Amino acid sequence: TEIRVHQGDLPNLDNYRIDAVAVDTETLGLQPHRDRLCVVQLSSGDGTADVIQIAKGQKSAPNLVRLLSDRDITKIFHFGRFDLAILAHTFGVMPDVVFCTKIASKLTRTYTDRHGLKEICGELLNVNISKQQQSSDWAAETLSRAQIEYAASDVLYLHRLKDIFEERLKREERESVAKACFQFLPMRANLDLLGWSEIDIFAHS
Amino acid sequence: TEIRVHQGDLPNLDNYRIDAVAVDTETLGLQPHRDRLCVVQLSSGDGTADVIQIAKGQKSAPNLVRLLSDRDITKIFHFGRFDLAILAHTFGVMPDVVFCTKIASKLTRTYTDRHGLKEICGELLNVNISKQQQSSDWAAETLSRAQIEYAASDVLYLHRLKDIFEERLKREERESVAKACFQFLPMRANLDLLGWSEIDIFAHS
Amino acid sequence: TEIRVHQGDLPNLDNYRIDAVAVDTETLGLQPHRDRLCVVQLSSGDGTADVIQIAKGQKSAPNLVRLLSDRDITKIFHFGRFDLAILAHTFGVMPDVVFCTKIASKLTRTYTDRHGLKEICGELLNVNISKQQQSSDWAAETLSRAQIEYAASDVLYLHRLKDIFEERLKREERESVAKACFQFLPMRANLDLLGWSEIDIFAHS
Amino acid sequence: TEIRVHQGDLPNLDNYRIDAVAVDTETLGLQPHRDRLCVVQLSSGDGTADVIQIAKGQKSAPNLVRLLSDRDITKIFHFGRFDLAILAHTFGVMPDVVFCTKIASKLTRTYTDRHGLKEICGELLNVNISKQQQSSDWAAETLSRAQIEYAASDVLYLHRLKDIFEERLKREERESVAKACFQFLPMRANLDLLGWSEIDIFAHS
Amino acid sequence: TEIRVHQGDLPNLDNYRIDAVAVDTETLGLQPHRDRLCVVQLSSGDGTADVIQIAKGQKSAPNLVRLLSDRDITKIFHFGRFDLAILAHTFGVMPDVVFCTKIASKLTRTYTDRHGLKEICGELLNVNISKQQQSSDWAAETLSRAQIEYAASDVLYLHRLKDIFEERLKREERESVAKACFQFLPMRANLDLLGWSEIDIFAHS
Amino acid sequence: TEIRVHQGDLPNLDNYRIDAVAVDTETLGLQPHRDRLCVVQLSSGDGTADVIQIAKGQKSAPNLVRLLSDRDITKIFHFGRFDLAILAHTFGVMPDVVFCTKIASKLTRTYTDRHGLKEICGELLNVNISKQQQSSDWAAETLSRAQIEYAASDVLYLHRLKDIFEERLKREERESVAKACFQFLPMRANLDLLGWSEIDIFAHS
Amino acid sequence: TEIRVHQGDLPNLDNYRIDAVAVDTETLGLQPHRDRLCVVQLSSGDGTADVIQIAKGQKSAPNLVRLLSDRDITKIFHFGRFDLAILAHTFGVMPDVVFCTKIASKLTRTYTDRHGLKEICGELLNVNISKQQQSSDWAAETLSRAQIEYAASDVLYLHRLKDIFEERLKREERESVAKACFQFLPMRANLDLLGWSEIDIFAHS
Amino acid sequence: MTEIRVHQGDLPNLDNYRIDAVAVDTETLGLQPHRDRLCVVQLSSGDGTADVIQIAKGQKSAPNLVRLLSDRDITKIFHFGRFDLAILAHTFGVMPDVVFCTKIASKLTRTYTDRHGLKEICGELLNVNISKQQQSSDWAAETLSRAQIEYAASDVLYLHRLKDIFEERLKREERESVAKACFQFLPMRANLDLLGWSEIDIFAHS
Ligand SMILES: Nc1nc2c(ncn2[C@@H]2O[C@H](COP(=O)(O)O)[C@@H](O)[C@H]2O)c(=O)[nH]1
Ligand SMILES: Nc1nc2c(ncn2[C@@H]2O[C@H](COP(=O)(O)O)[C@@H](O)[C@H]2O)c(=O)[nH]1
Ligand SMILES: Nc1nc2c(ncn2[C@@H]2O[C@H](COP(=O)(O)O)[C@@H](O)[C@H]2O)c(=O)[nH]1
Ligand SMILES: Nc1nc2c(ncn2[C@@H]2O[C@H](COP(=O)(O)O)[C@@H](O)[C@H]2O)c(=O)[nH]1
Ligand SMILES: Nc1nc2c(ncn2[C@@H]2O[C@H](COP(=O)(O)O)[C@@H](O)[C@H]2O)c(=O)[nH]1
Ligand SMILES: Nc1nc2c(ncn2[C@@H]2O[C@H](COP(=O)(O)O)[C@@H](O)[C@H]2O)c(=O)[nH]1
Ligand SMILES: Nc1nc2c(ncn2[C@@H]2O[C@H](COP(=O)(O)O)[C@@H](O)[C@H]2O)c(=O)[nH]1
Ligand SMILES: Nc1nc2c(ncn2[C@@H]2O[C@H](COP(=O)(O)O)[C@@H](O)[C@H]2O)c(=O)[nH]1
Ligand SMILES: Nc1nc2c(ncn2[C@@H]2O[C@H](COP(=O)(O)O)[C@@H](O)[C@H]2O)c(=O)[nH]1
Ligand SMILES: Nc1nc2c(ncn2[C@@H]2O[C@H](COP(=O)(O)O)[C@@H](O)[C@H]2O)c(=O)[nH]1
Ligand SMILES: Nc1nc2c(ncn2[C@@H]2O[C@H](COP(=O)(O)O)[C@@H](O)[C@H]2O)c(=O)[nH]1
Ligand SMILES: Nc1nc2c(ncn2[C@@H]2O[C@H](COP(=O)(O)O)[C@@H](O)[C@H]2O)c(=O)[nH]1
Ligand SMILES: Nc1nc2c(ncn2[C@@H]2O[C@H](COP(=O)(O)O)[C@@H](O)[C@H]2O)c(=O)[nH]1
Ligand SMILES: Nc1nc2c(ncn2[C@@H]2O[C@H](COP(=O)(O)O)[C@@H](O)[C@H]2O)c(=O)[nH]1
Ligand SMILES: Nc1nc2c(ncn2[C@@H]2O[C@H](COP(=O)(O)O)[C@@H](O)[C@H]2O)c(=O)[nH]1
Ligand SMILES: Nc1nc2c(ncn2[C@@H]2O[C@H](COP(=O)(O)O)[C@@H](O)[C@H]2O)c(=O)[nH]1
Ligand SMILES: [Mg+2]
Ligand SMILES: [Mg+2]
Ligand SMILES: [Mg+2]
Ligand SMILES: [Mg+2]
Ligand SMILES: [Mg+2]
Ligand SMILES: [Mg+2]
Ligand SMILES: [Mg+2]
Ligand SMILES: [Mg+2]
Ligand SMILES: [Mg+2]
Ligand SMILES: [Mg+2]
Ligand SMILES: [Mg+2]
Ligand SMILES: [Mg+2]
Ligand SMILES: [Mg+2]
Ligand SMILES: [Mg+2]
Ligand SMILES: [Mg+2]
Ligand SMILES: [Mg+2]
Repeated sequence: TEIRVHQGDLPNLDNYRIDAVAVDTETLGLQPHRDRLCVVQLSSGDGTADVIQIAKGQKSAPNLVRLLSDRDITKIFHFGRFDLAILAHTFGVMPDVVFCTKIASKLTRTYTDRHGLKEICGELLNVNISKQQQSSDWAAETLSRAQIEYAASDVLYLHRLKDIFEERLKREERESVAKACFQFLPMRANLDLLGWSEIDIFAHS
Repeated sequence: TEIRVHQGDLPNLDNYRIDAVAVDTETLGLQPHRDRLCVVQLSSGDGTADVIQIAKGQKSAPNLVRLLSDRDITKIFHFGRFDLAILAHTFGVMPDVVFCTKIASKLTRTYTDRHGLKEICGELLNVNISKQQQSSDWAAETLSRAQIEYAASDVLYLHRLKDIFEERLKREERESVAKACFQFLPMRANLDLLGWSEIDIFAHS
Repeated sequence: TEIRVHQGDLPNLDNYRIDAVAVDTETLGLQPHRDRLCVVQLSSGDGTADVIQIAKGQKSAPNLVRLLSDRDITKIFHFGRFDLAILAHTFGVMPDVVFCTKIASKLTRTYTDRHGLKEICGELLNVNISKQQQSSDWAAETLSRAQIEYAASDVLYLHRLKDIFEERLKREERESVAKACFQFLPMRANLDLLGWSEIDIFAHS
Repeated sequence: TEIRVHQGDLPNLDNYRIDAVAVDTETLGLQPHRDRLCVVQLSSGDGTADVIQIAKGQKSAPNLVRLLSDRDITKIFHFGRFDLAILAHTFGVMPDVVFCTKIASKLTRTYTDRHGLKEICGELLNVNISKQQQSSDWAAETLSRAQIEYAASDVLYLHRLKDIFEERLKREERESVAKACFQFLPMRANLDLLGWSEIDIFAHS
Repeated sequence: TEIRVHQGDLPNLDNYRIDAVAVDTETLGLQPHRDRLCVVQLSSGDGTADVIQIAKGQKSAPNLVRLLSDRDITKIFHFGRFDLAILAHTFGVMPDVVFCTKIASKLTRTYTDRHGLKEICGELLNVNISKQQQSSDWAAETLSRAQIEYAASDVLYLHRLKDIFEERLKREERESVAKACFQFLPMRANLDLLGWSEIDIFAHS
Repeated sequence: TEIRVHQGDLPNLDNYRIDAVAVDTETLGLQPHRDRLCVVQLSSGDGTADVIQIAKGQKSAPNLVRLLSDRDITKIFHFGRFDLAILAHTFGVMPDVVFCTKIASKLTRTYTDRHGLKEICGELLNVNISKQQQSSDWAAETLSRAQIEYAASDVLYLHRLKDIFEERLKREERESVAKACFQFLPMRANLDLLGWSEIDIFAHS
Repeated sequence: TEIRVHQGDLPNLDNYRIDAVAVDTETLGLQPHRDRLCVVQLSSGDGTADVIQIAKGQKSAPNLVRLLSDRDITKIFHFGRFDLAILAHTFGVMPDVVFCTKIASKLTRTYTDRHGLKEICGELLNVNISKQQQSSDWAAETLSRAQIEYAASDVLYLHRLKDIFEERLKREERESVAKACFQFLPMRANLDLLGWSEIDIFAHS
Repeated sequence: MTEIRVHQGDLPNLDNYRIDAVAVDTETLGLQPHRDRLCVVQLSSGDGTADVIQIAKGQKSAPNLVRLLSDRDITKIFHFGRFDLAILAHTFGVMPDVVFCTKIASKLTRTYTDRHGLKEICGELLNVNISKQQQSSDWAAETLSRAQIEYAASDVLYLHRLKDIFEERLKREERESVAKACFQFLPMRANLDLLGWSEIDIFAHS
């Protein structure tokens, strides 16, 4: 599978004149106010990926952010709640047309309690995802080949996953439920940035 | 406190030609598929209330449901997640223009972890709510005077509470956050009815 | 006020030619293999009670046991799971026609999570039960007046509670459910005596 | 080895003129009000199995339901609490002559705390059960061969387990205990459907 | 009423030519290696008490220690596990003829789960113990009158408790059980001093 | 009680030519990145207090900040870990000569596990602190009298508590331990601001 | 490894004219009042073992009990708290001269938290113990070869462990501590049988 | 199978430790210094060799080792030094006050994980596999096994390399002064443990 590695930004959007784009990020951790965005990965669904190294203190990624703000393009994530938070924190733009495979799994894979990307890829696609590079130094000046291949593999399958989940959402008649969850997801990420990351805002207590 | 007690439905909407109505419910418990709607309470905010006794197996309430369907009329609840579920389950209409004082409290009363109606009324209004009649037989053929007064007092204050929360939401610049939460609330209630009542659909796990 | 205090057994069944008898016990604790039966209390529901001091090592009580054996007489308990175990363990007979007000509460008072005898008397009868003497030396040769009145008060109201609960079970169409629970309750008590007291036999784990 | 796959129902009862039938189900999850019945599996104990695909929306399965309601045929389950609830919810008939290998294990295999089907088959029968297909799309129009073999294996051994457990129940003199448990189990499943699925109805609290 | 306050040690043992002496201690906390012994209290059971202030760094108290070493006098404590440890740690002598009212309560008051001194005095003696001064500066040069009265109250009643507990231990035939617990209790206190204070040495894990 | 209420800053330092100043803050909550500083309170120990209302968005307070950075003036706090973080976060200066009565309590009141300000003032000074205004709108344009008196109450006694705690630290020879804890406290507060507020940095895990 | 299997009792004591005997039991579970003694295993330390099948209802085993009652012979167990309980419950004699390798491990292997027999055998002897047969039907009429070898292996090594543990206890100067623990252990087992099996009798609460 | 010098009681001299930083670890009979004695002290200069020092029961002095511990010009490197500092100070009466802890360093830099054990850190940063099998063993044995000795040495052979990497990360994320304050308080943290506060986060609200 072809992986294109970039510094800072995509050089252009030639490969992203499409209706939906798979998005993932790597960071120094789970706390966007502390842990910087280090890598953004994209795939058009054609078996190739773009891996974009983000510099310390980088405030701009023009072509990437054009995709993120384009209401005609659905941004596909796995657990987008996190990626939306770090992307909006880093570049100041909250994507608002999204699809999340973790939310979709929670709404359709009711026969299991494991909604991780690895389990979903294994079941739906007979694809083995390795999480070994997940805990590595994503801020390294030069990413290792293992790191680059891991980062790319997290976006290579989200299109195929979205297609299968859309089928299940239609079959079980939960399309409008999923859509409302995806519509609120960017606000759920904003709530995390604002200080409510540990609070289920809809809970009784 | 004037309290108009009705059987089944409001006689007409003469007292509710208004832009926002306070709504509450009494039931036989917290599980809408098991525990029937017993009472619906309404207030226009003029210090009076309508207490509507709902019969076992009752399927319609035309005037009430017209109110719940009116996009021009904001339905105010305290923890509307529950009331929206039981009203939609009982009469078949999910209100879609709502305001919840519990969500508003969680977004503004950041200096406490107590977001109950009693606490909010004591703090914001120096008004003492008693919960003694909360655990009583709300399916009784004839409600007691104590029950009627308790049921009415849960809607008598929601207009004033909402006015104060709107002030705080404006002060701390959280108006669009609250709006997104209220927009998703009916679907959060629907998710409860559909079987996800114990699941934070947005959580990692 | 009329509390008849007996040593060992009822003198006769003259006061219990009735359809249902309220039963309760006091012990040295919650473990029937260690904690002996100390007192058995009985009421016909007429506002009087019979309090029977059971001696250490007592193996028989023919009149009481005739009541417990009599299929035409329903034995009413609050949380009979306990009283059935210690009665069967002490006298060798397991009553098989029973009504439990705690199980009835759990099947009807779905609007609360408190199903203790004190809360139920307070809510259903506006009758105030004290538990101050519950923790006392029930094996003392001479029971105190406080002890005797406490023991009597635990049976004086079970008829009235059963009457209200049977209406509720009829209103919510759960009579057959309650009956099955009461039918298994003697076996749930045997399960406790046999060594499964800490196991919900129907749980997945 | 020999698995007969059917759409909708058994074609007739020619293979089930027997004293006891092994039964199992596959579903979209553990909540019958949300998660539909997808497969019912049957075995006469002769080392063959019938695997019946249940359509979305299917309200009748007349031959299967004849078996389920025939009081002269014991239905054998592993953790029948679940299967009874989904079968009664789907087709409206609660089987009432049952044997549950999980309850029987909890009454006899007191030397272990593991009462799952895989653990019981390994110990009692030296049969290796794989649970890999347990979390799969049981609503798929075409079940995979691995799904079909998994579903069949859950009923192929229940007669042999029952025979062994009956020997242990007799040896430890717990036959009447188990019988009472099996007699209540259909009402325990009914309690689950009615809204008490999280409540041990016999517990103190 | 009569409380004799001493610096360092009793002047003599003239008041303690008796079969049993009540003993208690006050400290700066629960960790004997950090928190010094501040006060030792004694009573003969005649309704008077001796309150002995222990100085920082004090290593001997010959009269007190002669009492504690005397095999012919039973030392009565409430929860002697603690007192034994700080006494042995401070003066180098571990008493080995003891009675503990907390252990005795746990072997006899099986009808409650509260085995604190206040609860036991309330139930068995109708005596009100206040623990208000328990958290106070016990190392103060001058103990307050409330501290002095509190420290004495902790030994004034132990003989009367021991007498009641010995009757219960006899009635329930647990005298040899209790004797074995008391015999091990000095070694349990030693175990705490040696570093096993958080470990139940007899537990499986 | 003379309470001087100010907008924005002290008008001058004429009352704070002293070696130690008592400091406290009120906020909209416990998260300094979300919850703004609303009130700063100061006392010289003379039984009077200054209560300074801090405006939304206020970036400087030159007289208050002069005291905070003055290395010759010890800043006394109760649980200064919090106040230090919100003061540094708001005005940009981390005080580094501090005394915390909560840390001092944990190092000296080893005979209790309650180290809150209310409990400490009760025990050490016989002063009753009310917490009723703690959960109130500290951002209000006009503070109520009850709010103002509460805010002043949290600084009026800190000098007296520090004097007592210093006596105890000397008595138990923990002065250098206390000093090292106070020296690290500003870095502990910084760690909180940087994103480690939920982490004990010195724990094994 | 020679393993002598017997029905009911040792035929004679010819192999046990020794100072110390290794003892273990197998049962139907961990609750002596419910789960019967099925097997008793003995070793003299010579690398051979005796495995004694205990029949259901068996009330005597004279030669075995002679060994258990003999104060000149130390009975070695691993976690004898359990074996002492079930032996005394079954044959009515509590062994009173014992050594427990789990208590010894807890007093000497302070560099670990794993005190199970497998861990101890592997570390101290480089001997691999398998627990695969631990959960099997020990009441089976004919024990499997695997069961017989498992049962023997639990006593084959206890002499060698005791010798090492005694060396550690001497080295760390804990011999009198261990001896007091061993002296109390039969009463600890008695406490279990009498109803205190879930209670640390020496705990504060 | 590296060069491991085994000594009884103390280093014979300081010839191998005229350096600015020394890697330090200990083995004991357990985690409670008042009960569980110091049994082994291990040292490395970072050159791929280690000294393993058996401490006798009751041993009160270790002059050469303690000279290193109190030398303010030498940084003592530990993994989770909170523990080693407590047992060393309890045994020989000197608390080292110039230290670097790789566990604190990991908690301040490897924010992308929740696993800060030495085995994980060595695997990730150095592709070095550490075995913990000998951790639970009789460290007070008169003669240590070969496996024990190699385990003890391996716990110090890599700390210099870890410290170098962590110092780069601390610089990169601008947390050097944060780390320095943590290391300066760590000896007092270990002292608090000895004094009776081992179970208490002294900076917590409750
Ligand atoms: N602290 C912590 N961070 C994680 C964990 N899992 C992932 N991360 C962080 O969050 C990012 C998520 O990336 P992904 O999981 O898509 O590889 C990682 O680059 C890593 O920095 C975890 O379990 N703990
Ligand atoms: N917010 C949050 N993220 C987690 C948690 N556990 C794992 N993660 C991270 O969230 C991402 C998605 O996890 P997955 O859904 O693939 O298990 C991964 O980077 C994973 O390491 C958690 O408990 N909370
Ligand atoms: N089971 C249960 N039901 C409650 C509880 N609190 C409130 N409810 C139910 O919720 C309904 C509405 O609550 P309310 O508006 O009275 O606060 C009540 O009529 C009552 O049936 C509770 O704590 N437990
Ligand atoms: N869903 C849910 N409702 C609760 C819970 N606890 C209390 N309630 C009910 O929810 C309603 C609102 O609670 P409040 O916010 O007034 O405390 C009341 O009827 C209260 O009894 C809970 O844990 N879950
Ligand atoms: N240990 C313990 N025993 C109790 C408790 N409550 C009741 N008991 C025991 O169980 C008996 C039940 O009697 P009742 O609750 O009807 O008064 C009492 O006589 C007493 O011996 C309890 O909370 N703890
Ligand atoms: N079996 C059992 N009984 C309890 C428990 N807690 C309290 N009890 C006792 O059970 C009896 C019934 O309590 P009630 O139903 O009146 O709350 C009382 O004696 C009470 O003290 C418990 O957790 N388990
Ligand atoms: N959510 C969830 N569903 C399960 C789990 N295990 C089994 N199921 C559901 O229960 C059905 C029956 O389980 P089975 O008989 O295959 O063990 C399965 O088809 C599946 O839908 C589980 O762990 N979680
Ligand atoms: N109700 C319930 N079902 C469970 C739970 N855990 C597993 N199950 C499912 O229930 C079924 C019982 O199978 P077992 O675990 O007894 O072999 C399986 O489908 C299993 O996955 C649980 O905690 N509760
Ligand atoms: N840390 C702490 N120490 C206590 C507590 N209760 C009692 N103590 C200490 O233990 C000593 C025992 O005294 P007594 O409880 O007999 O008055 C007291 O002097 C006090 O130092 C407690 O709850 N926490
Ligand atoms: N170990 C321990 N001792 C306590 C605790 N609380 C009080 N104590 C001590 O135990 C004795 C009596 O406690 P009581 O049984 O009255 O609660 C007193 O010496 C008291 O200081 C505790 O939580 N743990
Ligand atoms: N969320 C929350 N905030 C608190 C709590 N206690 C105090 N605060 C906040 O912390 C500030 C500290 O004020 P103080 O505790 O000194 O009165 C308060 O003004 C309030 O905003 C609490 O328990 N929960
Ligand atoms: N950081 C933190 N502060 C708390 C917590 N609980 C209460 N507080 C607040 O911290 C302040 C000091 O608490 P105090 O020591 O006076 O109890 C008060 O404002 C109190 O409400 C907590 O769990 N964590
Ligand atoms: N219920 C249960 N029983 C056990 C367990 N482990 C051992 N047993 C029982 O305890 C007896 C003695 O254990 P063993 O000496 O073989 O380790 C066994 O024969 C078995 O009946 C367990 O984990 N759970
Ligand atoms: N009483 C008790 N026994 C246990 C527990 N866990 C395991 N056992 C059983 O106790 C015996 C000794 O366990 P070991 O010390 O070898 O781990 C084994 O038969 C084991 O299965 C437990 O938590 N409590
Ligand atoms: N009790 C206990 N002690 C440990 C544990 N891990 C390490 N130790 C002790 O701590 C010492 C130092 O650990 P090391 O530096 O070998 O990792 C060991 O020699 C051992 O005594 C543990 O998990 N539990
Ligand atoms: N204080 C403490 N030490 C531990 C704990 N768990 C493991 N240790 C020991 O602390 C040392 C460091 O562990 P590591 O950081 O390498 O996981 C090892 O000797 C390890 O065995 C714990 O929970 N607390
Ligand atoms: Mg990701
Ligand atoms: Mg990724
Ligand atoms: Mg309501
Ligand atoms: Mg209401
Ligand atoms: Mg009762
Ligand atoms: Mg009673
Ligand atoms: Mg199944
Ligand atoms: Mg199945
Ligand atoms: Mg005391
Ligand atoms: Mg005292
Ligand atoms: Mg404050
Ligand atoms: Mg304050
Ligand atoms: Mg064993
Ligand atoms: Mg064994
Ligand atoms: Mg170490
Ligand atoms: Mg080591």
